[PDB]
Amino acid sequence: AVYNIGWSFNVNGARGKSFRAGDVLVFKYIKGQHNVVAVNGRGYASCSAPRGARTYSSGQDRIKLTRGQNYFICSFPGHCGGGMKIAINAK
Ligand SMILES: [Cu+]
Repeated sequence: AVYNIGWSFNVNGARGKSFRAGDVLVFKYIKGQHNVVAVNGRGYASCSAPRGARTYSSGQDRIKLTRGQNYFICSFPGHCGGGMKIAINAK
């Protein structure tokens, strides 16, 4: 399935909803104001992207979920600490 995510300080579209491996998340926001970095668990916990992490910056980034945990954060200064981070469990 394909789901739109409201990528902002107050992230919407992920809370209390069920996801499955293979689903496509579409991060929507204004290009240049944020980014989407796919990180690992430790990177998610400390709001810091690990070396080589993949960045998406188009404002309408299509990312497929892999089975298990999928972590994403915005890496601009103050944004992750401001709540721009999500952990999705794709069953
Ligand atoms: Cu951001």
